[PDB]
Amino acid sequence: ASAKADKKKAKEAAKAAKKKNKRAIRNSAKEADYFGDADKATTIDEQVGLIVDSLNDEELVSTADKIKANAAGAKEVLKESAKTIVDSGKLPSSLLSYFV
RNA sequence: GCCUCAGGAUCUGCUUAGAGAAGGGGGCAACUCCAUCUCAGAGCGGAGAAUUUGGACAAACUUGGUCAUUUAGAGGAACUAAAAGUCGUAACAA
Repeated sequence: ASAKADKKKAKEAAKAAKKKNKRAIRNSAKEADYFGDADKATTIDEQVGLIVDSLNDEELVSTADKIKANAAGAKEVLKESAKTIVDSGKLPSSLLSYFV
């Protein structure tokens, strides 16, 4: 019916908020640059992949607000969130040894 | 009972196959991919009990027939038997 397509519209709208946080935090290693570590840029990208895939969407939008609060200084937000995720015990510090 | 003609309860796999949507991904108006619970619907199948066509092997039973060996029998004709039964004295002596 039309109702199922309207629900599909609602669900893709809801999914739109989820995707762009995780990909904007992908890009924020590039707009804030790799902090002198483009040699381990791939390591930075996989580690922040673990960061965004270990968290929830409310601290995704909180960290998004924090990284548009400082566009060239997102590394403090990344290391802070790394400290929170290793304090949570969900994720190991050896995997995120660069920011922790 | 065995071998074959069938038979198909039942069970399983593969390819899709269309749909609901879970859920994620990428261009971010589009669109595409990847998973999932479900089933229409299609073949490709494979194993497959009960039952069943025909064949041969054929126990056992019935029917006679036949062989072999025992066995009943009124009655009959025996033969033998046994210290003195009766009739005659055929034979040994020409």
